[PDB]
Amino acid sequence: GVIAAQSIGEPATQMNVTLGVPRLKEILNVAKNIK
DNA sequence: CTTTGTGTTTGGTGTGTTTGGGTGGTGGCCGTTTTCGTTGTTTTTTTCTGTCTCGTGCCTGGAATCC
Repeated sequence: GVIAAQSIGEPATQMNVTLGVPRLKEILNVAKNIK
């Protein structure tokens, strides 16, 4: 679990469809409406 | 067939008169109503008792989203 969390979070440090950090934020903070 | 005009008859009421009686102004007898003295009273004025009110010692007083 820690390994998976790090393997997912580390690539986020290097990054009209919403993509990248705002889209990952929508996904993890499960939103009732999206951009 | 049957309505009104009255023919005739009878009851209600407008006047007049005599009579009488239910009842109207005075009188004088009596216990009623009224006024004075007595008793309770209550509430308004005066009084007896503690918050306000103004001077001290000290020592605290001051940029979106989701739930």
